Amino acid sequence: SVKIFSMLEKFGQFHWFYGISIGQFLSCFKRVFIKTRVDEILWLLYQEVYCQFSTALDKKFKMIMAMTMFCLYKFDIESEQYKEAVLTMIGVLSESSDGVPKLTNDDLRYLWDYVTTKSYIS
Repeated sequence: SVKIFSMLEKFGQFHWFYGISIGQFLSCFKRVFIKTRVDEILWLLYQEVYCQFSTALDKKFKMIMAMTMFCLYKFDIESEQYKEAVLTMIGVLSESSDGVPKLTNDDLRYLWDYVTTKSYIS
């Protein structure tokens, strides 16, 4: 929760409209319960906070938020090879680091097929 709030504070730092308040975040966390268990609360938290604070951002920041929240979840939950592969693929999207990823699950194969065929938007 504090990592997400720091992310949203950075979004509010970039533009005056994208600001975030602590009351809104706690209202969203209340709505999480209004609408392996701790991981289920964590997943519901991510889904609700994305569906709540995605509408306050434009297209580019929608993509930024979705990508970095998926990165946060998959990095904290899953293994190190997954993390390294995702950073290398985000880098080759960013054209700052160039290099093929190491094959392990299945979704990374689909992302690799999307990016090798130059389907950036996909």
